[PDB]
Amino acid sequence: GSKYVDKIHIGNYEIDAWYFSPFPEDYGKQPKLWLCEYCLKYMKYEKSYRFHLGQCQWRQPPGKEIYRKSNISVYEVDGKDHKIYCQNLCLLAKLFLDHKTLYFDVEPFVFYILTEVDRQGAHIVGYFSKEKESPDGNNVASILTLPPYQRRGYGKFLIAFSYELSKLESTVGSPQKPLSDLGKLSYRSYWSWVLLEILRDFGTLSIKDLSQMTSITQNDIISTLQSLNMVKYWKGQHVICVTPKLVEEHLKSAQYKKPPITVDSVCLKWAP
Ligand SMILES: [Cl-]
Ligand SMILES: [Cl-]
Ligand code: NA
Ligand code: NA
Ligand SMILES: [Zn+2]
Repeated sequence: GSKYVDKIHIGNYEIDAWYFSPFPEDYGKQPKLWLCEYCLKYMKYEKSYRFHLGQCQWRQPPGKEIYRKSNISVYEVDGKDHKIYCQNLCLLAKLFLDHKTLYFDVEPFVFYILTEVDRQGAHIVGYFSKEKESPDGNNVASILTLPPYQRRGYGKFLIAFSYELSKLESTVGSPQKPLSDLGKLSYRSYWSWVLLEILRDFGTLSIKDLSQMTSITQNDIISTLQSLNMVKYWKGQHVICVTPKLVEEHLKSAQYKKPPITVDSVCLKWAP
């Protein structure tokens, strides 16, 4: 019986762990792990953390700042160019994801770090990772908002951002399964809101059209429309069955209302 990491201190926050994460044994044995909020170095003792805070020069994530809108910034970090950082980030994320798979061999991934910026620097709020090439068309590998930031719109921002990447690449995608319970709700909310706003405005459109407009897969569009009861089935084909008033009725609900923070595509500066 060797103790696991059960508590971290990061920035001004203390956060209890939700799941096993494979930090080295000597690190799990300690009462609390201490993480630099910028370089994500993990440390055993308050004294080595205090020393690091006074020495570390990083005040943002590494990689490229590919989105900036007011005090929200997203940083793109290649797992091959910044392997230790990405390894730390994965260890941190495994404390709050049950089924996240890889931690150490991060070269196949790009990581998108969501930050909230103030005078002291750019503070990590959440992330998603993404396979550089995905056979099964997963535009998200793992995705996480850190607990003290959850249920405030940051998770839907991440989801939206991942689809804006997909729209840029002219592809559709879907997050890797399994999702967390919070993950399923956040995706169902985002999918529903995106589709309802399109159907509210819009010439008529097919399932394949909505897929082309949103980068949401047809299967994810279909299952969203079924849960909203806005699709008919006619001899093996799903057909959109939109009553223009029930669309409005759905948009006044809390589960499918607009997310408070939205990705302004103009502020996204990206390319292959
Ligand atoms: Cl907590
Ligand atoms: Cl959210
Ligand atoms: Na933070
Ligand atoms: Na989007
Ligand atoms: Zn540091």
